[PDB]
Amino acid sequence: YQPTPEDRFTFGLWTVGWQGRDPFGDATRRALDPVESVRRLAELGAHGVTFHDDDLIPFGSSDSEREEHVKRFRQALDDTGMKVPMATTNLFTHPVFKDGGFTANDRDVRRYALRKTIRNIDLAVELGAETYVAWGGREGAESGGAKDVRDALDRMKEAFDLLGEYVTSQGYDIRFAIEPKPNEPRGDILLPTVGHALAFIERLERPELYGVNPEVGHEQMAGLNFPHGIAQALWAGKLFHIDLNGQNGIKYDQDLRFGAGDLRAAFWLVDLLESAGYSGPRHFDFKPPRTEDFDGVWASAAGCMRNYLILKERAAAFRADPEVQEALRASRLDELARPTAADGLQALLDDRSAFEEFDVDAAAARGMAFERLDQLAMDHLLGA
Amino acid sequence: YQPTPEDRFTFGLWTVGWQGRDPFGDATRRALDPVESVRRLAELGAHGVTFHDDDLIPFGSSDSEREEHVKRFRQALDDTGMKVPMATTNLFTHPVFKDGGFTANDRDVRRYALRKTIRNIDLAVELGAETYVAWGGREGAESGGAKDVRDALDRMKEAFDLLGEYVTSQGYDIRFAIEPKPNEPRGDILLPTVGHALAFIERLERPELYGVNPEVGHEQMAGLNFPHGIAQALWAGKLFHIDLNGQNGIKYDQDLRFGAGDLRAAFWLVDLLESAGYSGPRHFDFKPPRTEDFDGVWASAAGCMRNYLILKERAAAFRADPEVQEALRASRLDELARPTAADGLQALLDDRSAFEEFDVDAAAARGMAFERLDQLAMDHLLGA
Amino acid sequence: YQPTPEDRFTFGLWTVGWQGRDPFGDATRRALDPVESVRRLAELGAHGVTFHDDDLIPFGSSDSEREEHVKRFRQALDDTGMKVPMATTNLFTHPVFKDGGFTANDRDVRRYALRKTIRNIDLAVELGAETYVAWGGREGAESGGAKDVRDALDRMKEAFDLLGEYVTSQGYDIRFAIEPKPNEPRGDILLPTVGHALAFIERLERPELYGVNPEVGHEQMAGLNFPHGIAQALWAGKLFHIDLNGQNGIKYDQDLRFGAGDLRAAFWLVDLLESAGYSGPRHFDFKPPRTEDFDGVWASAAGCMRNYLILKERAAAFRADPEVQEALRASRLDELARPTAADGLQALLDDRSAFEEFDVDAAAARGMAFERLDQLAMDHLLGA
Amino acid sequence: YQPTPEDRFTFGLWTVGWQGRDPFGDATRRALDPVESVRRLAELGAHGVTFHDDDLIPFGSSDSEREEHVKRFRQALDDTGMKVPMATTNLFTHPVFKDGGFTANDRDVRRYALRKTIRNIDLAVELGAETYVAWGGREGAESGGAKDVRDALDRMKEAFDLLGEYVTSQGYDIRFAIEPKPNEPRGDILLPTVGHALAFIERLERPELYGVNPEVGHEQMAGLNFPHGIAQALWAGKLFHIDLNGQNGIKYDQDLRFGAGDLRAAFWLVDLLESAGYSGPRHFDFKPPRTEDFDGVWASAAGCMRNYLILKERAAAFRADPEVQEALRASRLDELARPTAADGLQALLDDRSAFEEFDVDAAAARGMAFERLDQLAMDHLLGA
Ligand SMILES: [Mg+2]
Ligand SMILES: [Mg+2]
Ligand SMILES: [Mg+2]
Ligand SMILES: [Mg+2]
Ligand SMILES: [Mg+2]
Ligand SMILES: [Mg+2]
Ligand SMILES: [Mg+2]
Ligand SMILES: [Mg+2]
Repeated sequence: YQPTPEDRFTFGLWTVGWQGRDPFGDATRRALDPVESVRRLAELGAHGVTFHDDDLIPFGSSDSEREEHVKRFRQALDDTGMKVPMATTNLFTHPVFKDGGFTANDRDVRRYALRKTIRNIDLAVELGAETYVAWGGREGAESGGAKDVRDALDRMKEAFDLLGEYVTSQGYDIRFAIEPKPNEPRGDILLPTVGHALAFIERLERPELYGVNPEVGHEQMAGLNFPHGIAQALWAGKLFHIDLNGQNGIKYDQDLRFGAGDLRAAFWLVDLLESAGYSGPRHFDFKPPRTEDFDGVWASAAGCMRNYLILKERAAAFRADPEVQEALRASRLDELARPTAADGLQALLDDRSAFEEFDVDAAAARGMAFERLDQLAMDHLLGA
Repeated sequence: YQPTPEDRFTFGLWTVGWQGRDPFGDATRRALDPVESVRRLAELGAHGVTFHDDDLIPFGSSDSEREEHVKRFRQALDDTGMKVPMATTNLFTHPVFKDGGFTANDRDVRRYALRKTIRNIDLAVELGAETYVAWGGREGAESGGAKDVRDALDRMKEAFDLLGEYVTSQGYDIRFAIEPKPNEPRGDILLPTVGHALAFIERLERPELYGVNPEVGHEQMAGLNFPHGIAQALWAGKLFHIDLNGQNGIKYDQDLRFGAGDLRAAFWLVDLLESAGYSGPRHFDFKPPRTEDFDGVWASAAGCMRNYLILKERAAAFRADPEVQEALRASRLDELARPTAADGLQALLDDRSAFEEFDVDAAAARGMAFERLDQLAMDHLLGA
Repeated sequence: YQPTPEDRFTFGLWTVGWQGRDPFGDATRRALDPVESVRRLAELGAHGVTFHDDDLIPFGSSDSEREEHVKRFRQALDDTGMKVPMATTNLFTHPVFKDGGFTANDRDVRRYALRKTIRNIDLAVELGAETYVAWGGREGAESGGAKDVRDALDRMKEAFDLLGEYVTSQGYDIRFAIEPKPNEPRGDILLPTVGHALAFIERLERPELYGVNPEVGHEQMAGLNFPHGIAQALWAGKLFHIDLNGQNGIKYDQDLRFGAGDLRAAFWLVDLLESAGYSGPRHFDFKPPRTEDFDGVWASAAGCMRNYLILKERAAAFRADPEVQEALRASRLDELARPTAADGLQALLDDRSAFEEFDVDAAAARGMAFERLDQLAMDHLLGA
Repeated sequence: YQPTPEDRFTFGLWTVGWQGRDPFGDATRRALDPVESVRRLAELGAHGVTFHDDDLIPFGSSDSEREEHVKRFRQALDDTGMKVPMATTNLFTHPVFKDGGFTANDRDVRRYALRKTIRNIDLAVELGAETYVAWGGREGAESGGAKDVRDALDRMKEAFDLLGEYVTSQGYDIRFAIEPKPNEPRGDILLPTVGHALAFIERLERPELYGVNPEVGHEQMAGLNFPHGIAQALWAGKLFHIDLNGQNGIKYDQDLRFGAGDLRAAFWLVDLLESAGYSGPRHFDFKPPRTEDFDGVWASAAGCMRNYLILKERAAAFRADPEVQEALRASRLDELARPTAADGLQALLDDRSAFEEFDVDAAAARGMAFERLDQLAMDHLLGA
């Protein structure tokens, strides 16, 4: 299970670089130089890295220091072969963003968030990023009267339309991916799930420029089925990008390494991505626990890729098993793929076997044989 | 706080008629005649009632018994003035629906579910229903291999498109409202939240025929903010109908009476509905607890309407308070309503006060004054 | 992975016998004769079965029919070699128990619940049961004013003390195990977790007669760590019995087969039970999904035992691995087992290396190496 | 609703002093001088304040600076009349505590945590604290193999027994209160709920020295009923202290001001505390949201006390209402207070009206009238 750069594993600089500061604790690790992270991840078999603007260029850098950080970073990419498929904006750390960026109540803050983003898109294009991710981590509210959500949605649509106007203006070959999260650090966050983001995209001026970037642990913080959410995103044609990690149920955002958390969900996830032919990056947005030193940081990042590779092998064996293939026919997964009424509405209305002559009790008596199928999936996951 | 039929309070027959059977217990109350429920609700000040097909016509009724139940029901509506604004299909009780209706793996079951629905739409139109609700309570899965969600979404789209073809075919003035629920009785249910339903509607052939019917307790079973969800539905123009009840957090579907459960959320809900000018029915989908006898049934249903009326008074006082109106300006809710960049993209890029000359520290230092605003909302809710 | 009756797998009659009635659906399967369940489970490799009183003797049976059901049941046990290690009372199905049994507000109901229980203890002893389980499924409330919890706890203590007086009176060699559940079918249930039950036992007159019977899915309905709960029960000496199943997070009680649900938690559970030397029954309290016919019922029950056996093999390999044994020393699990201050309070106060001369920064810099250890546990679970 | 110091409202220095640093954001407010907080809280009507050791004496202070901070603090208490009823130890911020304090795997860290605590008890006694709170925020694990929970419980018992030996040794009139929390910042925390803490106390050498300090939002992070938990703590005699705040369901620890969050639960809480005659401090452990400036800080702290006072008035009116008093008799709350079988076991066994002659159907037919009672509680909460 050794990663190849064909496996397209990518990491956020903020992931292996997380210093371990949490709500009740100070940093446990020194800061990482972006250059060293690129080198270490390259040796581990990663394909690329991603960044917030403020991960790369310390907030408040003059043009001189900005260009110096960029050229050092770019040198590290040349020396390792690492790519930068995705970039994003930090619109949540600085106190100015305490009521949001695109949907702050203060108009001048909203303008500034648009400008800060625009400046990083230019940089993202220069480094070759294909996807620009937007996570509105501060767009929301702790109390009900603080945010008119219809107005806030007007301002959110407005920001994304202006960004699409810009990329169109500049001839940029780059697409946007909205990343949902239901809560934290705001008490409730706007566009809380994959569904809410998908719905919203359909109201934008140029919907084809916009997809979603779902995260395992985020949909799981609302107790939702992450493979189900991904399947609805693929069915709609909007899965531009994906963030992999683990999460143990409904609680604070854990950002465990991938495959930790809900293991059977990771299995069904990999199975879906592999079978659907998803070809984008396998991006890990995770936090090595603050118990770890740097050796634990790199072990945890290695574990992300290893667990994807093991599950991929297990899902491929599960779908290849002839006994599984017969189990699927036994549960009528083949019939689910067939049109309900390709013959049409009128034929349906005149088909007496569809109602008048339908033997409802015989139909109800057929078992679905789902428990045998699931044990085979278990047997395959465990290698039994 | 006495209900007027202008208040448009409506009840499901299955609500006050719930016999008290639960996963671990037998019925505590005898069955109610639909006629008696119409009479009792009319005396309480209700505007109308709603029904599943099987609430009204016992499953498996000949045409003779069917027409007899309908004419008795219709007589009760004539005698009381009660209306029937909404109707829906039972596609979840009978064992034949154990793997779903529109998305059962078995094709013959899917055909039968379409036919059973079509027969009830005709009836719904005859009784004057304006909205037809679809709750796919059995569309889902307990295990991962049992349902290909992309295929299932193909079958769901197919069913809803055929239904829209039918109403179009017949010149029916009726619209569909999809009711989301994240789980129970399936381990996970397809279209689990308002967002997932909104997204899906945009893929249908005739999206303008389809809206959502959100339920308080359903979005709250995923820990989501129900007023936030409703606001996104209004912003999209899709709030055709709404189901009111209470729920205490993430657990089984409680169906408590309205205003029980999360009280502050009910307040912010009423405030939104009243201020947005929502004009549809205020529908209660609730279950009088099985501890109650029939006198408790009617007290609980009365409590539904009373609590809506109290909160409506409190929200109206909150928005009318000049001190609240000044608090809202202090938190810049007025600025949230103003366009971020009505001047346009190019003006934004050349506006040096939006980035180069923006005093980020001064902006960050302004408090939002949200806690004063929320205490005024509290003071108003409590009548202090 | 074939079960031996030394593996002590036991099943509730109500488990494989569940007819599939749920809050929104009718039965999908016919009723099972207790005799046939004993035969079928014996062929599958089960060691024994358990029962509620009403599983075995239909509610309201004359003494004549009661003794006839008992003798038929007893004949089935003689013919198969099956044992009955545990029995319990149904104090939740009948409408009379709608406000609870031991803590009903009505005094006459509380008396009747005590008598119904006492009658089943006599029967349990005759059939050789060693543990009598109490699940107060209806002890609780949907609203706050309905139950004074201090009074209710007085009545609960009173019931359990009287039951202990009885078994003492009769010279019965049998112990009680309290089964916690946080909710459903009551909105909140009294003694909601393992901790609440453990605390309560310490207030009973004869605490040594009383332990806990935790259930996987129950502690998981509050989002708690089930292995952590079991370890606190073992540490206190109170793990008399245990109920195994699966559950996918915080939602209605799923009763999935064991190993479904949170798989990594099942692994850590088995590891704890095997290493601690737990010698009681491995009892499955589960529900074959109502999608299944009887062949699926027996496949699901087989899956319960298979998954226990696979995990047991994997946990045994994990603890036997020398590389794991060195990883555990690297994370200082050996030091956690050593007394903090066997030298005593005064030595601690005068030990300058414990405060005055303690190098806090050197200590903080040691990584815990937990992520390497967890990946080895993963590698072992998956058989990589 | 103006607070009197007889109302015994107390605040943690870390509460109004929280700078607004969260997992994804930097501080929004400057640090507060403990002296200014004492002055500002005194003007607001607070009775006292509480502290961690590191709130008062910056970590790593020489004896000279330590005594200087203490004397400045003590001067502020003399000038305002403020008391210090409770103190506690910071065993979670410093990186050395990243695997816990009392249950760190490293033995030298455990010794150091005991010594750091002991030093603050001496200080707590000098300032007149009556309760010493222990919150084991870092005692736990993110992965299963990292902590043997039985060993960890041995080390936890050991630490608390040594602390009790110390206070006994020194003749100190002070008692310990254990504060449970189910998660965050560890993935799971040991002693996760009130029940788990109560159970554990019963294993300590001197249980009478130890009670619990429950927090609203903590029990609510496991979806549990906080008034139910408090009632079990009062029934056991262990409610030494209490922490008040608000929390919106199962998610990260919000620390909203009291009365925000689950409002009806705050009502039932106040009702319980007032009726049970709880005489300890009403302590607010809350965080003014980081959206606020200092004026919002003080408004939020004022809101804590106001909302307690409003609810207290409403609960007192609810219990004083003759119509409520008759409703309680109608739901048989009076019978719940009466012994089930004061007549004894043998009388119970020979009482034919308790089983043989019991009319089970008549009993089951009595409604509980809980919904009328709850609407009166609602009517009273809202002032209708
Ligand atoms: Mg995250
Ligand atoms: Mg992310
Ligand atoms: Mg419902
Ligand atoms: Mg509904
Ligand atoms: Mg269960
Ligand atoms: Mg059980
Ligand atoms: Mg807290
Ligand atoms: Mg606290």
